[PDB]
Amino acid sequence: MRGSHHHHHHGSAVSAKIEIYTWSTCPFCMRALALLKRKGVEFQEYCIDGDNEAREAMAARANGKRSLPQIFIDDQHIGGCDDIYALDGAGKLDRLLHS
Repeated sequence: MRGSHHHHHHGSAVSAKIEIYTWSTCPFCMRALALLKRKGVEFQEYCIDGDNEAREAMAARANGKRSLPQIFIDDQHIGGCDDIYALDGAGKLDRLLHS
């Protein structure tokens, strides 16, 4: 396989699992999406507009919270828009993303 390949016992390649539950038109969700997009990271958005079943699935993972958005990185609950911005302002978010 021609190319410039990195080796460090990675095995099968996998990357940060980044998830965000949103309503598309929530201004807090929009602000959080903008931050993740500006980082350039690959991520999954669960847009749950009008979907109560999905909100209950979200609350089950997010400490019972139904507020939006809810963000997870590598299966760890990070919190909402304020939480991710606070992490970035503290110089801690890139390391979680990771780098």
